[PDB]
Amino acid sequence: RPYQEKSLSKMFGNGRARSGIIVLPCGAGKTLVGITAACTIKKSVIVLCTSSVSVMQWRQQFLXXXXXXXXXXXXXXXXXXXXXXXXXXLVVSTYSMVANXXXXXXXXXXXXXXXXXXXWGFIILDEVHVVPAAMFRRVVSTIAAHAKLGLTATLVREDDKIGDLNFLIGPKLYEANWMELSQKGHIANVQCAEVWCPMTAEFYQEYLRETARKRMLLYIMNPTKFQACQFLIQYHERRGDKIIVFSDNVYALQEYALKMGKPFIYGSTPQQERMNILQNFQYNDQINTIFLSKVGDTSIDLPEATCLIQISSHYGSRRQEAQRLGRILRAKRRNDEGFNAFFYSLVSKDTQEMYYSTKRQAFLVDQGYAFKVITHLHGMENIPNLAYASPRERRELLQEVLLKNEEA
DNA sequence: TTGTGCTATGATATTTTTATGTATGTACAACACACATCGGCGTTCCATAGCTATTATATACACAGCGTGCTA
Repeated sequence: RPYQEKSLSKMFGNGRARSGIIVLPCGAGKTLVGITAACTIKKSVIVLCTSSVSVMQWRQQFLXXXXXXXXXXXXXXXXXXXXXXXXXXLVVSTYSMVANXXXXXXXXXXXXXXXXXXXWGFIILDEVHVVPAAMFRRVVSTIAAHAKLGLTATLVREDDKIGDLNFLIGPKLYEANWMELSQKGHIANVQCAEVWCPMTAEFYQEYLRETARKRMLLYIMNPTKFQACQFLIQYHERRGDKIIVFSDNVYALQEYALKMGKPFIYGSTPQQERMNILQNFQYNDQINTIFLSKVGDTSIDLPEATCLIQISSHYGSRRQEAQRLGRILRAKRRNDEGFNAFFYSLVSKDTQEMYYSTKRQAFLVDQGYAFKVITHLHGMENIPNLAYASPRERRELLQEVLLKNEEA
């Protein structure tokens, strides 16, 4: 990819003594850039990752290059260990395993052999936006190499600590514009859209009488959000496109999941059921609407479903939802003549959550994506299958929300 | 004088996910007495070769049955 050689030209310029951060999309090949840099340096390279799936991907890249089984390419994890050799090495480690404090499973010595014997020379950190934390400062404080590299896709955080990475690892060298990359490769056009649904009177006065995170249980459970949600679901099913529903709250995800009758993936869920739901979403055309929480978004991103719906949200964590949204957008690439990606933000008027979703839309403006407002698409008035459209169901839902407030 | 409001820290309240020690399900073999071993056939069809009854005649000998005399 041209931008990858545009990033490698900086390494080809000076050669020795260099450190910086390279911003590349998730769908791009930053791991290939790490492989090329590993071929240019030829030394013990350590790749800092947070999940085993990324370790398996880096191992697959090592297989795409050459060798992995002979005593040279090592693997560090809490399950097994593998030997290494000087002058050339490729190993992937976990942040929580290298960090620690005093808990030990007779494996911290195996890491202190890679760090004690001084077999290093190249540092690779996956997702640098997570570095602003004490454990990563300890990791950097326990390592020292000749060349450092930071592979990440985003860096927008409101912790005011992203600027420290300019001296902890190095200043950002190349930031690729996702619009020009969309022109190089169709990574699904980004259509940002907020749905403005009216707010009922009872949920408005009860919403004002509530506060903190409890008023979210009155912002999400609005009947017009169920009507507009069903209208968007039936609309996308009529267009023949799969639907992914995001929710920062597990309770709302279970409510919409059970009321819509679709599979759901949330916390404390068996992994076999998660894999079954994933296979049903990949193969079965009857399941075109999945309800995914943060566990289903951080662990895996699927290239299907051009329809992304956002209902639940948390205060301040708008940039993280923009990063996950960006992961689902960049995950969809196949060079199509159309390829229209639709992001809907179900927001209710006069609520305290839309005013942060606007900050998320500001993050979506900083990336160059297109944003437009949507009050209501004509067609919901012709859907007799809408729930909570009658005053009876609205009063019953009001009583259910009041009971939910009495439980919390 | 006493009550009320913002900066900042202090503490208090949520959320996701790594491995870990204990629990649960499932193998394995296996220990040492409990026990074991040892000894100083019936039934039917076809080709085969022997084997059945008879006599003309002499000789002599034994065996079973019948016709006639005597007396009680």
